[PDB]
Amino acid sequence: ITGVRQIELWRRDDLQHPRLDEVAEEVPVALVYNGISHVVMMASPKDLEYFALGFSLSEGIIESPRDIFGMDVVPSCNGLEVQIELSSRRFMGLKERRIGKPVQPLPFTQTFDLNKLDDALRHLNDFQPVGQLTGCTHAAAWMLPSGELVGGHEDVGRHVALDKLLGRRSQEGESWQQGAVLVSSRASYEMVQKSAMCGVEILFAVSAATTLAVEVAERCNLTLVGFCKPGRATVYTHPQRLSN
Amino acid sequence: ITGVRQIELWRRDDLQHPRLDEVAEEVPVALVYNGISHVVMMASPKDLEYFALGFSLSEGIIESPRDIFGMDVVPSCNGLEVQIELSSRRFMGLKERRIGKPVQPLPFTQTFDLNKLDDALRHLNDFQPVGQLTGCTHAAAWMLPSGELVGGHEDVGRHVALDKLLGRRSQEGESWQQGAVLVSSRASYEMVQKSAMCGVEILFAVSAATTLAVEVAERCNLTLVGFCKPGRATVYTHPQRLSN
Ligand SMILES: Nc1nc2c(ncn2[C@@H]2O[C@H](COP(=O)(O)OP(=O)(O)O)[C@@H](O)[C@H]2O)c(=O)[nH]1
Ligand SMILES: Nc1nc2c(ncn2[C@@H]2O[C@H](COP(=O)(O)OP(=O)(O)O)[C@@H](O)[C@H]2O)c(=O)[nH]1
Repeated sequence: ITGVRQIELWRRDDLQHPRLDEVAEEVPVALVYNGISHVVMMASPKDLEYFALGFSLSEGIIESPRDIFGMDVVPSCNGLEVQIELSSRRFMGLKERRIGKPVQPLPFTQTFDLNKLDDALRHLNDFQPVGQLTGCTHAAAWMLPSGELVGGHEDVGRHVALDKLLGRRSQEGESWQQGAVLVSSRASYEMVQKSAMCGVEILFAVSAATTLAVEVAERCNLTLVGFCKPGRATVYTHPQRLSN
Repeated sequence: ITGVRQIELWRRDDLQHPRLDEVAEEVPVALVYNGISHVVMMASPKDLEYFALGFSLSEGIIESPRDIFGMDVVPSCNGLEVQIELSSRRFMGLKERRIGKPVQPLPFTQTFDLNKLDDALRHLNDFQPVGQLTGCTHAAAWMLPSGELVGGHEDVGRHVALDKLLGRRSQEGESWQQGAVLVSSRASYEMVQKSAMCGVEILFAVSAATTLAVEVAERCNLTLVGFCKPGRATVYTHPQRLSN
């Protein structure tokens, strides 16, 4: 199963007999826009096309996925590269800025009944096969106003995991939209910045948030909920969008 | 209390009456070597001198803390900068490489009785005042062969937290050394790379590790233990150094 490796190790009790357990892969991945290596991110070695797409929108390197005319995932020395053919307009924009594109306040369009949230919380797992085996993954899911988790993606690192989902949803155009993002991690200012960039109005994080995170969500008109556990949830910003 | 902010929010049950809770600060900090901004890292707004030092050794920007002739922490727009005066030799080395210094296999010098570990596990908390209040911190502690936690530092992000401890220990010269590092997080390849750089032979991580992490620890002769919880611990590499 992709992302997982069977490794030899020792339990604290038996330093003389090695055992096997599954460990999660963490390959370095490089996003290469028109030959220029923009970033190397450690990632689970799957859903890289989605990651590449997601990351492009997230960081505001593109406005549309139509801004990309090619994507090939290639092996390298360290690990993997996603070779991305990019609009001259957007490439120059990236060269120039040398992310930081502007965020821009969100509209109020989305609603969410917090009663539908618990069920979604119990199903985040369904998108972490390696997390399940391994304990080393985070996931990011898209949840419709219904509460239904339409799809989701895991990763060794929470941001890459979010980027992948953002990429996913970027490709499910229309039928998705609406809804919210569910994330297994803590919510960091960059996570909310990315979400907002991609038109996400509500973000549910399973753990804590930072001062800066909530401050950013205020100026973005993004609705930030943290400590989302079955029976709990704490909203830091723009509660206007949620019901009981 | 530094690092903490009292913020207004809403519990899932009461979207009409705001309450207060403590949230953790996440200021952007820039490490500025001789006027050149090398990195911006999000961090808890304390122990920045230690962070700056730690990070320098970690990344191999310096060999000794004697390589630094000045450190001033200054406020800015985003947040904070640590202005670092650096050896011409080491500065040029950093300019040139434009981390990646060589790691170099560790010697076998350290031992640890896993029986002394549980107690240390119960005391990691003692180094997260904001973690305690907030749930948003990670910590990195130095544990002597004794099992005694001599000191420790928390942060919003695990790496910065480790860097801070590495900085700390870099300043406790001699009396520390020996021992091991205890970390509240998952162990990532960069965490082990940093530790090794600073002469740490044993690393205890409270959570999972990645394929790459353990692979790196093999070539570094670093002893990597993960899933360290009271009564548990799982060693991925060089068990030679530990007893039962
Ligand atoms: N393969 C494997 N998985 C583990 C082991 N120990 C724990 N896990 C899984 O990984 C997760 C550990 O995450 P942890 O650091 O304990 O955070 P926590 O789950 O919130 O306590 C757990 O949810 C377990 O399902 C282990 O020894 N091997
Ligand atoms: N200030 C504050 N702290 C919390 C709240 N909920 C949980 N915490 C603390 O933050 C931690 C939450 O981390 P969590 O994401 O649940 O990981 P876990 O502790 O392994 O389950 C807990 O250890 C709590 O001590 C809250 O609503 N407010």
